[PDB]
Amino acid sequence: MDLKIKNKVCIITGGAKGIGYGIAKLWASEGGIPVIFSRSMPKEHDKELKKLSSEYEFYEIDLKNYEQIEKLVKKVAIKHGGIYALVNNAGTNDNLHIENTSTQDLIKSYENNLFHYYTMTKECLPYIKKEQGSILNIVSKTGITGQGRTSAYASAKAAQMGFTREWACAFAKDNVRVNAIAPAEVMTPLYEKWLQNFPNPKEQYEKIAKAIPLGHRFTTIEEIANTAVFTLSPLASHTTGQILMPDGGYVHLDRALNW
Amino acid sequence: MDLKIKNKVCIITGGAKGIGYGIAKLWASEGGIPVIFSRSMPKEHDKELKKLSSEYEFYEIDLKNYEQIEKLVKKVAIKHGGIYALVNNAGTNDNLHIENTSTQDLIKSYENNLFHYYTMTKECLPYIKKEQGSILNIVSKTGITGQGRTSAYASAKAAQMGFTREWACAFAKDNVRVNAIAPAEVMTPLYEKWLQNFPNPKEQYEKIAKAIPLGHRFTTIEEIANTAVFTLSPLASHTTGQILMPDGGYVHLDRALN
Amino acid sequence: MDLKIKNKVCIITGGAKGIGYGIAKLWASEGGIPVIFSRSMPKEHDKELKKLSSEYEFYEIDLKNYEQIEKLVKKVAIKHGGIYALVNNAGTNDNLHIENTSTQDLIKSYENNLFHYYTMTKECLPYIKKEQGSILNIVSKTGITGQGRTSAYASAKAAQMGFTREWACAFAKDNVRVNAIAPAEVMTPLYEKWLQNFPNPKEQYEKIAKAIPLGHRFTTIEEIANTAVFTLSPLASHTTGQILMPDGGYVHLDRALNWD
Amino acid sequence: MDLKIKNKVCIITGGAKGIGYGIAKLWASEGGIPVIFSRSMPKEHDKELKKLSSEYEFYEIDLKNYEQIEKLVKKVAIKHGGIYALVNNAGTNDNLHIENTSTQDLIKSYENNLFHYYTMTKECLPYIKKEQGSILNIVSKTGITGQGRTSAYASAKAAQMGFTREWACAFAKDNVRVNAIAPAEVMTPLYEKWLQNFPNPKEQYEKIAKAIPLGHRFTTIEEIANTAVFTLSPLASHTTGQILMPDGGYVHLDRALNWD
Ligand SMILES: NC(=O)c1ccc[n+]([C@@H]2O[C@H](COP(=O)([O-])OP(=O)(O)OC[C@H]3O[C@@H](n4cnc5c(N)ncnc54)[C@H](OP(=O)(O)O)[C@@H]3O)[C@@H](O)[C@H]2O)c1
Ligand SMILES: NC(=O)c1ccc[n+]([C@@H]2O[C@H](COP(=O)([O-])OP(=O)(O)OC[C@H]3O[C@@H](n4cnc5c(N)ncnc54)[C@H](OP(=O)(O)O)[C@@H]3O)[C@@H](O)[C@H]2O)c1
Ligand SMILES: NC(=O)c1ccc[n+]([C@@H]2O[C@H](COP(=O)([O-])OP(=O)(O)OC[C@H]3O[C@@H](n4cnc5c(N)ncnc54)[C@H](OP(=O)(O)O)[C@@H]3O)[C@@H](O)[C@H]2O)c1
Ligand SMILES: NC(=O)c1ccc[n+]([C@@H]2O[C@H](COP(=O)([O-])OP(=O)(O)OC[C@H]3O[C@@H](n4cnc5c(N)ncnc54)[C@H](OP(=O)(O)O)[C@@H]3O)[C@@H](O)[C@H]2O)c1
Ligand SMILES: [Mg+2]
Ligand SMILES: [Mg+2]
Ligand SMILES: [Mg+2]
Ligand SMILES: [Mg+2]
Repeated sequence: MDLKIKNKVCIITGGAKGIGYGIAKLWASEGGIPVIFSRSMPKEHDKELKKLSSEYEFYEIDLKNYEQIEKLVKKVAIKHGGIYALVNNAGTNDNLHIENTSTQDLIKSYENNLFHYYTMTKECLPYIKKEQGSILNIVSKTGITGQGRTSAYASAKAAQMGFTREWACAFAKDNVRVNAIAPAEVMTPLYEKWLQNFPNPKEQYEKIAKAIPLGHRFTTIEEIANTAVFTLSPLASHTTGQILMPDGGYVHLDRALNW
Repeated sequence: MDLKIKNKVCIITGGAKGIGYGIAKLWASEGGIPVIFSRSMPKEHDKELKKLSSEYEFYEIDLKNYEQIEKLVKKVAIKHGGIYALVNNAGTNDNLHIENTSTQDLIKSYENNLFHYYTMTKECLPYIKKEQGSILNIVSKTGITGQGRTSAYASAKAAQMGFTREWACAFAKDNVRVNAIAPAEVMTPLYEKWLQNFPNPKEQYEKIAKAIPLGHRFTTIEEIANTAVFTLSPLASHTTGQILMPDGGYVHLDRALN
Repeated sequence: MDLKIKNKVCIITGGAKGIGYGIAKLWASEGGIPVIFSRSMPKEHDKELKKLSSEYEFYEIDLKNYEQIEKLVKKVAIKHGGIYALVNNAGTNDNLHIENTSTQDLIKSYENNLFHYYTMTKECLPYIKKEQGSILNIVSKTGITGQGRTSAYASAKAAQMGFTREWACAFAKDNVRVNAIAPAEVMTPLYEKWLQNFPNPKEQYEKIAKAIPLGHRFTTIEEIANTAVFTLSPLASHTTGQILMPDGGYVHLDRALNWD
Repeated sequence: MDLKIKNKVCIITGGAKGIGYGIAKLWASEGGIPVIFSRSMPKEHDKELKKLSSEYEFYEIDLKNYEQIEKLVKKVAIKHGGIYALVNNAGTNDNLHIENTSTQDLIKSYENNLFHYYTMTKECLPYIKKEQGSILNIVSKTGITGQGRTSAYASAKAAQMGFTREWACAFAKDNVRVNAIAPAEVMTPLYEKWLQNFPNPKEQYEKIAKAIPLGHRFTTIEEIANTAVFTLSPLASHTTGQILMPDGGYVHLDRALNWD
């Protein structure tokens, strides 16, 4: 399947690790040019990405400092000539529960998780409308299902769903598609490092994984990436406003399902 | 139908006008005790709520100053002895489009529209858990459907839908119900006045209303209030995590309906 | 709260037991007139309903014989002068799994569970349109979430959700509201008797109920009926096309939700 | 992007024309072997699929005669050695409105549109379980949003959404994925001929198409096929229970959206 993204430029926030890095590698393997906005870039990931795409660039930035975004996006546009797509992906489930988290710390969380989805989109939109491209927001099942001990993250992810539908409305006229991916549980090195923090790592993974209908296993990075990159590409050219769930049946299948 | 809310205390933010005021009246006429947090209270609304409920109170506050909330919720709880329910309703569709609104102005909208939903709920939760009460977030169609030129309002309303599900999860163990109402188009005095600014106020109303399948007309305040007050009451004792749409079919029915 | 349904006629299929009966009692208790279409009517239920409404009627019918519905609906209309509302409620989870149920037996399931939602609505529509009334479909969580061993019941319940949206579209211009209620687990006498057949009825109840976030307990019949009758009443006069879930958080809340 | 479907066998019902034929061509173009169950096969299509896959086969069947399905599916499994995927696609919007369609004609519509989704899945399941493959139901926007003059089609497509969730629950343990595609308006040669019968076919097209936010234009067959074949493929190996909308924003975007 020819995704027709060769030499198309995609900025991926938090594209240095985990899900965002999976999306970047697949974008690169398919001939697109990925540009990573993230706090740091592991040297080995930088090497793999350069090997995949000679035009790849890393821009070091903490996106809580959203005033830096206009200057950085402008550089990207000058260096490469335009921007086709944006993946808003940088975020952290910081498990801030309402009963013990101040409103001030909620706002701090929105700085780390939410505001730059707006700012990145705002500054990329001039260029993405030119190329009739794509915006993709990585949200989370928690914005839909809740979880119970993570008010700051749940509302930020739901807000990003609202942004998805709002921007799909705003730029349908422009042939710019806006979609979101809501993963449930995706195995990343950070996740594995968080499980290994447990007295019984296997038991703890099993507690989570047994609630996932398709295989009692976490979604892989590659599985999120495949759906993300397909959705970004011209091959999804009538898909917009979609909250997509490659999630093993987590959100939609009977909660009592077991085997 | 006996709603079983005689003397139950409900705080209603933005409850001085429009939708929230309709909820306060109904809450009161069914025997509940409404407590209004809002920027100001029209004299005539203050007189009407006092006739409906001798224990009703108005607390003047701009909820962008969310640090005032802890003190005010503690006062309510000391005066009446507790709090059964909270309606987070204060908000403004401020039509802030992403392409011409700064990120600083996005955050100012969230001060006006979003953060106090969290803070109000935070400070009421100890009392509402005590009474195994109800929290109701008034959200908006736009958080689900989008609109096109109101990025700050759509994300905030969608965020409030996430709060609704998150809190329903957090407090199911406590027998606290958390739901939302997503109105589409609701006729208020202030909506009527915005329409009246138009050279042709009727044409502008009809332009909007024709999109509404059930009757080509706006939802009334009473219609939002009936569903809100029923949903808050003990008669909806197994309803939680719901986003309710008393919206004339706006969100769900074929867009091409005519 | 005044629901404004005094002397309004509502036909409730399967109104003789379970959820439908709880809906019939509340309708009558709030001043409405319930008309029950069901296979049989327990004597003690006929007595309670008669005490709640002097004009309540029972019509004995098995709704797989959908050709009988036109004549039955016509007699109701002549007797009472009209019909304000219809509750399509009669149905059975027959646990017909695709891998060992024939297509023929799927169709028989639809005769029992599905076709009469259409025929009842068809024959009631002329009267409900005259009174700008209300149609309510009792569906199921399984139509949305699936279950795994009940193909016939899940597709029938999902079909009824499509009927709900389609008829809400069709009759919005007539000011006829059409909605649905999707219960999850509702404690009925038949549910309790089903549980009492297990080696350990309490432990089987708790196995099912543990998955219900709000109170680890079944929804009650009253809880369903309250949301039903409110939604039918003129007080929900801008509510249509809705699939309502008074279900304890079953459909929408995080599947991993866990509290002791 | 390597879909990893080389030599995988997919049966596509109604795959002779329109959406199903676009899915068949792309399946073959990506190395899969398509098998079409349909009423008839245009010569020009049989030639194009034969050119694309030397193992492609057509089986003439009117899927209302669902008893024929077992023998046909068994023939496919012997000939090709197995079946990896099934696309349930055959169907017709017959615009049967409740107020002038009998229950008997509703049931006839289900024979044309619904029952064979069940029978095809039932008979294909042993083979698809063996290959841990995929089932894809083509449904319709109308099963979600209603339309207003087509009760039989809206309920059938909603029932297929129920089947999608129910089968996804039933076979997750077997690593069998079950999803659905809900198109809104898709331009097919048959849709174009239908538009051409109008006094002003361009005006009628634009009346329908102006409600589609993304581009004021119908979805293409290619657009449906691409999402279909990706979702069927092993590259969507954690996607199940999904109702997917490649529909230009038809279902989810603000009904009042208006530009130019
Ligand atoms: N993994 C899951 O199970 C799961 C489930 C649902 C949703 N998600 C979503 O997936 C997205 C990516 O998460 P992940 O699981 O891939 O986590 P991850 O492995 O920690 O990767 C996140 C990346 O984003 C970067 N980042 C985060 N916040 C940033 C900020 N304010 N400025 C700059 N860089 C930032 C991180 O940088 P450093 O680590 O170097 O600071 C890291 O490179 C998130 O939006 C999350 O909501 C993940
Ligand atoms: N009306 C509709 O068609 C519609 C549609 C969808 C959603 N909604 C939702 O309904 C809710 C109420 O809207 P409405 O139409 O009833 O508006 P409204 O008639 O203008 O009333 C809003 C009330 O909230 C108050 N308020 C707003 N922000 C506040 C703040 N930061 N602090 C204190 N008070 C504040 C206003 O006070 P002042 O005016 O005195 O400042 C006013 O009393 C909103 O959350 C909105 O999202 C309404
Ligand atoms: N209870 C739950 O947990 C639950 C959960 C989700 C959805 N629901 C839905 O709620 C509705 C009512 O179920 P329920 O739990 O109240 O069941 P129930 O206690 O068995 O009551 C059903 C009533 O409907 C009657 N009935 C069923 N099929 C009929 C037919 N073809 N013709 C005439 N009468 C018929 C039954 O009569 P006989 O018993 O005399 O045959 C019985 O009186 C059903 O549509 C079901 O799908 C229930
Ligand atoms: N096109 C749209 O705008 C649209 C929108 C939403 C959903 N859909 C869905 O997409 C699917 C395909 O429709 P389409 O638009 O591609 O229609 P189409 O162009 O008419 O193609 C339908 C194909 O299926 C065949 N077929 C239908 N019923 C059959 C039966 N009982 N037995 C055997 N073959 C049968 C037809 O055969 P003959 O024509 O030779 O009889 C034809 O080859 C349908 O399930 C429909 O619900 C389409
Ligand atoms: Mg920085
Ligand atoms: Mg103040
Ligand atoms: Mg009979
Ligand atoms: Mg045949």
